[PDB]
Amino acid sequence: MNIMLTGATGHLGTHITNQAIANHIDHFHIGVRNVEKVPDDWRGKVSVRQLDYFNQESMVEAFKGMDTVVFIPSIIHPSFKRIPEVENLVYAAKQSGVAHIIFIGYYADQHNNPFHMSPYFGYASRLLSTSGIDYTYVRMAMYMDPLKPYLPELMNMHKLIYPAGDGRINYITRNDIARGVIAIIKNPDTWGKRYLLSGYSYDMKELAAILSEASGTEIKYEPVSLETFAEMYDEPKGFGALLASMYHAGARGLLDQESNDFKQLVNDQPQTLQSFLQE
Amino acid sequence: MNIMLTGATGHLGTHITNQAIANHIDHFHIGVRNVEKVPDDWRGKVSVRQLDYFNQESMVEAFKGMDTVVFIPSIIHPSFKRIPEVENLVYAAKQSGVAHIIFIGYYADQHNNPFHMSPYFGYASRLLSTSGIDYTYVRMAMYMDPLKPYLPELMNMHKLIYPAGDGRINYITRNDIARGVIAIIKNPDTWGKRYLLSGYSYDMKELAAILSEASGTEIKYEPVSLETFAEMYDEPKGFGALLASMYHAGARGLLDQESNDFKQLVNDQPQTLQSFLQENILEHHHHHH
Ligand SMILES: [Mg+2]
Ligand SMILES: [Mg+2]
Repeated sequence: MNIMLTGATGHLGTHITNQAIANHIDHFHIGVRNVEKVPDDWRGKVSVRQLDYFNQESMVEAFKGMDTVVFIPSIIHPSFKRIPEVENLVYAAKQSGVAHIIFIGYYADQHNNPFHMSPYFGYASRLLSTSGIDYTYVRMAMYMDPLKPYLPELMNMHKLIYPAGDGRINYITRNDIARGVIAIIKNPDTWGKRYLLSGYSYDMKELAAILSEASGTEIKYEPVSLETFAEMYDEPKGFGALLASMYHAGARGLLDQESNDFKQLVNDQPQTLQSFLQE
Repeated sequence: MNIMLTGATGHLGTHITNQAIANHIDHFHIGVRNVEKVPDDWRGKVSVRQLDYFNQESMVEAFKGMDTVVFIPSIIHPSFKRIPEVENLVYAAKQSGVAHIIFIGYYADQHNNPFHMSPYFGYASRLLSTSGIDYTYVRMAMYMDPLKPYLPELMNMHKLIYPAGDGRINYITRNDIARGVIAIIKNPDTWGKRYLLSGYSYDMKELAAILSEASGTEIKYEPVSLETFAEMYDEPKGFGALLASMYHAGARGLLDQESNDFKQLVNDQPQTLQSFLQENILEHHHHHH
């Protein structure tokens, strides 16, 4: 069974690829926009194919002979600019006879979720449904990973300023999301179902406490306005409002989502934020 | 408070506009692609502006001075081709200062709904949410109206062929959808909420029985394959599979959706299919002199 992982060199893709190599998964292929940008450590361990998300032809060719495609959305924004990649995914899958698609989606996708990328995720799930192709839709919670590099700034401000009100947000590490996806890949009896890979939920007060003990510095939750947040983090342009909208969704309580899918798939509990930061 | 209804000359739009005129709604404007298709009786009762959904500046211009926009989606397909519609709606609403948007969406919009236009409706709802503009999302069930002009063919085959399996599909007249929309427009206290305008759910067996006693001819439910249905109704190109996907969603039980919103909004019961067809004696293919 030929597996094709797109966006393999991105953050999540790197975790999935390294785990697939470590587990010696057979017939594993990766797609990258420019083949020269493949880690030397992967050379000879995985099959490489050129694949550009915004070049329909490249995806049609990259999918030839593939049985299962694991698709990782890009970071392009806003939703209108990202939509073409999912259109290309479905077009290429149909053209090249792909039998199964594992789509990695984000959990901020409700009909009333204000996160700027929610339209893309709502559209993707539905487009897959209309395609007639078997698909496993894996929704993931918010990445824990970004918190580590953010510590320096947090310790400096001595304040957690996410405009998330009193909402509870569920977090999970990329490593764990990857463990779930690999488990799905290895067991076809899990295909065709909808999953939510969640870790643990924390309100911002509890988050600040976890960050405080981890950094040994005192960090208190003192949220700034949505406008102030967007304005001080608007880089690149338009990113500010988008990031703010994500926490705004949390304030509305739309990010307090949990399931035991991780445990049922990996037969283990997700790594806690304390363990992650301590690591 | 200036109200603007887009796509006013369409089937549903005509119902809404005539009802708005009957209810004496003032400050009522309409946005149409072809002003020459506007009924003469509408002259002096509503203000007419020309609009092209797929031309951003056309939408921006049409929305200048408007406070509430009631948007009726086009029939363009597939989803990727219709999307620009909602993008322009939001862009123009912001640019021209529209304070509220009443969006008329279709109920075949769940995350797992196979209907070809589900991506568009899922995208539209979410885009409105991300816009920051106040809005009222009105979802409608399946139109009963198309059944009348279709009877002739059904009578000929003596069979209802919708590939909907044993699923139940909720139906409602355009007249009733319009009454619900008008009720919302007239009372701003109903704004900002999500509504479902439903009528009655019928499995295909009951639908056939209704059409049979209404037509006077025997019509049994003998559904054809999804491929066959798309083939005998593929006009324009692509529409065939789209129509089939709609009934396929019904086969999965995704179209049996009901709510009490119509009754709570209009303070009345929706019109049944039997009543709708009984509106006028059906034209028989034979003479009765
Ligand atoms: Mg590159
Ligand atoms: Mg299959």
